[PDB]
Amino acid sequence: ADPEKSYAEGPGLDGGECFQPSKFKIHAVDPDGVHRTDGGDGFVVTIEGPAPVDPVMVDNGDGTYDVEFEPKEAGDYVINLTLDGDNVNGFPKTVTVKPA
Repeated sequence: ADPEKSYAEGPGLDGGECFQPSKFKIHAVDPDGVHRTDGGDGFVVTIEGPAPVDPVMVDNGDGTYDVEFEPKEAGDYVINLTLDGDNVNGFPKTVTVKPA
């Protein structure tokens, strides 16, 4: 599968500010020169923090999925991105935002 070629990166999740739009795109790659049979990629991503719209993740079905959350005060972000049953080396981490 893609337990070694799954990465998510975006202009969101950097934290720093809560009034900044948080959105990133995830890209999985399996041993077929694809993102693990597009459409059926075991990609589970999840973000959350001290806000109302914390859990926001969607899949487009093109090997790349997007996730977006947007807080309105001071908060830290905890990420969750998994493609096989484990998380990427930058998702179970927590980013921090100050009092926007």
